[PDB]
Amino acid sequence: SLDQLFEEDRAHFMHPSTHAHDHASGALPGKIVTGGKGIRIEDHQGREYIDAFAGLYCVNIGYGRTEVADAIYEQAKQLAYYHTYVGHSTDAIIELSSRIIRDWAPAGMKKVYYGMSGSDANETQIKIVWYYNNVLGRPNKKKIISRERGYHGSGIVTGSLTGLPSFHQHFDLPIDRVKHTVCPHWYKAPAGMSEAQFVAYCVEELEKLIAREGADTIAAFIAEPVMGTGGIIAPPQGYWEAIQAVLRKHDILLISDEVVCGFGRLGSKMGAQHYGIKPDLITVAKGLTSAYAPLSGVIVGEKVWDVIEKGSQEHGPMGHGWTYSGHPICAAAALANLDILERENLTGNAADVGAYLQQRLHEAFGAHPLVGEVRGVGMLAALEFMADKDARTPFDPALKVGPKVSAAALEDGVIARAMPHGDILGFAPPLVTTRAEVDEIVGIVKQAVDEVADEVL
Amino acid sequence: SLDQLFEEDRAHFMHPSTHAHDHASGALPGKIVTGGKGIRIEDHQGREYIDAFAGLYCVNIGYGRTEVADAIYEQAKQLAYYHTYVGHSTDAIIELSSRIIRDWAPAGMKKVYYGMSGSDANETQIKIVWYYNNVLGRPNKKKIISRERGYHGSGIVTGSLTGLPSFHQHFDLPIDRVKHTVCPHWYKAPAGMSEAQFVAYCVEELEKLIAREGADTIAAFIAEPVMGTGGIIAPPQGYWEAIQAVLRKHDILLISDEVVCGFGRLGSKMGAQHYGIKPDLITVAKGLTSAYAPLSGVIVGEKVWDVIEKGSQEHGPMGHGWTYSGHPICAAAALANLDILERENLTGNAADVGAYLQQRLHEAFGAHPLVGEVRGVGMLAALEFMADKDARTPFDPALKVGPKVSAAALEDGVIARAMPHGDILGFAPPLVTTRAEVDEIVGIVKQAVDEVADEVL
Repeated sequence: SLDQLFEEDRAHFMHPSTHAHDHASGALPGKIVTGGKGIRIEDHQGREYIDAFAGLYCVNIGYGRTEVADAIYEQAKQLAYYHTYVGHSTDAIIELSSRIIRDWAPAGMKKVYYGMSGSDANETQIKIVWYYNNVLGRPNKKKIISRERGYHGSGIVTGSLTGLPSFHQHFDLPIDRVKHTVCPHWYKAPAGMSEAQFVAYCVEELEKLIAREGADTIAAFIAEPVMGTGGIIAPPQGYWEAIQAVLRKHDILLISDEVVCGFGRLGSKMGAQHYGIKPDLITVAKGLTSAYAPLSGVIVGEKVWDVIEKGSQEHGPMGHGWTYSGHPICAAAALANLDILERENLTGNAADVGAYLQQRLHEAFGAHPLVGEVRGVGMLAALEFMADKDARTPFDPALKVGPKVSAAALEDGVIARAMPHGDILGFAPPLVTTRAEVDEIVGIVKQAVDEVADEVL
Repeated sequence: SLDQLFEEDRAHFMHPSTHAHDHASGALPGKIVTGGKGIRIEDHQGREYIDAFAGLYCVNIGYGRTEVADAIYEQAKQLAYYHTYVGHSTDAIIELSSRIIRDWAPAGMKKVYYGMSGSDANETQIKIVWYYNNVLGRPNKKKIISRERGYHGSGIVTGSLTGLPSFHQHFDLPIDRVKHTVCPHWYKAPAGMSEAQFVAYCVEELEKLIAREGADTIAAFIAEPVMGTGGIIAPPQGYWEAIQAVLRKHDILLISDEVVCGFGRLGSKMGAQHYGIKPDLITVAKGLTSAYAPLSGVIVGEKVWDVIEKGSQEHGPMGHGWTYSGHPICAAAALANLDILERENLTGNAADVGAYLQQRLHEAFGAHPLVGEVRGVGMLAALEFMADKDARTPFDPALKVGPKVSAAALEDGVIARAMPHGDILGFAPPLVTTRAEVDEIVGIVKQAVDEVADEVL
């Protein structure tokens, strides 16, 4: 019975990112998702939705892939689990590691360590960074630089890396070793700065932070190539070249957080290849399995890996492991997911349909009175709604313009997320999305945007 | 080809808890696990082993459960994934939450929050603890008391909770808010103390810590009912009653870490019921799914849940979520795992065969010159090897007596783990293990123990 399921839900299920009281009282209504196929999901009332967010930037090959279900099933039958401690493996996790390195990761990458979430992967990253510096005899070189509006997970250390205040409030974050530099969002740059000047500004602010803290105290810089949960914010022209030069100069490791950008999302293998980023370490999750099973990766470069090997020679085995590191069913899901990405050339589809997505959104919304900025890269896009387009004056947050546009689209059967800490409607459709489906999506969103504009303008 | 798989393994797979250099060079040989049934696994050379450790205290229903494979498959086909953000669900995760609370958790438990690892679950715990005190206007009440030899995960915050130095080395742990009190190991008590005196000693040491730090600065006490990775250390008689009274007196929350003890391991539903522990919060993983899929739980009591609800009323939705929180295939695995535990009464089997395990080990090893102590509870057991049994003098660690006994048993087809930071052979067999299999296990270990005794005595 549905009523009983919702009652049990309210009574006993603690959801992620859900108003605890309102959910439990029934004021925030529950929804049960019962199925999905391609880019469409179905709920408990039999309503069907076009999921223009692919879950949470993650159902990249689309819904209802029996090919992935079968691969999971065959592994679960043969050997659902053994540990990978003390050199133990399955054939699946070995094959996945070689495939990730050979076919998806940028040059200079060597090893992969496995977890289950982007959050646990970035936890592993910080442990590796501190280990690296300790074994090199640099005990002070431990601080991590992140960026405002960055998203790097929902833990204590990883939530500190995150630069969005909802992940800090009442959790005593950020910890002292995590510092944040500027959100490289050209649209909101100081008034009348060219793109080039804004990049110079970003560089100078990073230099200033490094001078305040001491380069000798800073171990790493973590960043998403394009910021996801922070609002689909692409880097300015020249940003990655300029930032990389600063980091090289001060001997600061670069972590590319590819949890959203990885595995074809931008129309390249990862954001790193897309922007010519040469990181020392890389975090992956989401599109690694298209969410068919939970799996995360830390991709270790040659430079860091050699220090890890030397660390082991001097100090014995590194004290790091998760019970389910390398989980066989999750590895199997990943392998089938990569087969599909490769066989259907979804990276190429993401480039083609992604450019179509950008073009259509600019046509529909580039002159719309509600829309301050249309932005995106490959198969990520967003509309940011603003009260004064020219002066870049936001709406009063209490007005909930982003959530309102999202809720209106949802009434008409499109899921596009109201992004946090702003009035931003985000798009992250499956990489199998067609040009026709883009038009259908944009059409429904157009009506949603007009409707809210009628209310608030 | 196997040779090529091992080459790829060495080149590209970073294992948990594995000597990085020695593994990569081939000095630490790899092993591929290809299958398994009941309590037995098979490797790449076709050797078969009795796994007396159930992976890592987790393959509780045994290997090769096609029933669990089928349930995983049916969910993966219907809907492998959607998020559970903003009140979204599957029927599977709702059913699991009601079943955990109604049929497994002790009295007073209300809600379950889902992750993928015991480590991410204890990360969630600490966030909950800090949130709880912040919303109550107690900003200074944040320190966490753990115990020496405790095992609570492998992150930065969770590795700090862990009381074993390998998880701290070169990671700058423990963090400042984590403090550690005594390992309640009666065998190693101050010389000549009765069990009751040792409990009083534990209480006084906890009181002393609380006085040093200030009760008003201490938020929680985390503990495993029986310590797992720290060496299978059962609490002394009266310990849990005495400690709980201290914590209640000082208004310190109690987190029962049931990652190993949960779901029948001790012959009770959880360690909490086994020892009459009434915790405020509970961590579960491992036996929740019998490792068939990665899933963890944070079970929130009524007292903490009420404050979470009030927090949401005043401050909006809590900033906490993992992408894969409530993952449908993992929920489905858990449901099938619980069906099996219940239908085959494996809790009862664990009680019966577990008592048999303790009896047989005491008969075989209670007078053995190599063995300082035989200990265990239900389906956890251990032998600790000591140079002087009466004086409780350990072997020189360089002698590697624990690892040597483990390696000898492994040659004869039994997997029993050499536990960290000591000479301890641990046992955590699947809950389907029979009395006859116990005898077989003990017999092989007997030979291994004799062989090493011949070398070192």
